[PDB]
Amino acid sequence: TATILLVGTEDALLQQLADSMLKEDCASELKVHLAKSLPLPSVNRPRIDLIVFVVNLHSKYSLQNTEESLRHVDASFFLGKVCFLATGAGRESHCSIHRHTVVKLAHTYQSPLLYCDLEVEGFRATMAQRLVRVLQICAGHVPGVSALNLLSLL
Repeated sequence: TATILLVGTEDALLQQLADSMLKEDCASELKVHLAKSLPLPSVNRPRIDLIVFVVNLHSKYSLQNTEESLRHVDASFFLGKVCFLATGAGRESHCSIHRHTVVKLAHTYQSPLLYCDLEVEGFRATMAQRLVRVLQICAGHVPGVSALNLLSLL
C-alpha cells in the first residue's frame, strides 16, 4: 500500500486531484489524505509516503500557508518524499511574484517543482498518473528505484 499527503487550501482542487490519482488503479493500493495546512493537529496517524504541496499562484494565502507549513516538515521528507505542484502558473492572470517565490521555495528545500492546471481535467489526469508513479517510488514499490532519483528524474 502507498499513501500520499496532499497539502493545499483549496478543498475542491485537492479532491479532484485525489480522484484522478485513485482512478485507473495499479498494483499497489493507493491511499490519499488531504490537509489544509501543516502541522496536523496531532491526529497524525500513520502512515505517509509522500507529501505534495499544492500551491495556488492566484492566492497569496496559499503561498503563505505553504511557506509556513514547510517549517513543520522533518528534513528527512525533503529527500524525495516532498514534491511541489504549482497551479495557475500557465495563466497570464497569475502573479509573477508568487511564481518566483515558489521556484525559490522548491530550490531552498531542494524538492521537485511540478506545473499543472488542476481545473483542466486532461492536464490533471496526466499529472495524476505521474504522481502515482512518484508515489510508488516513494513507497519503495519500484525495485531498483528509490525516492532519491526524483530530483533528477523530475
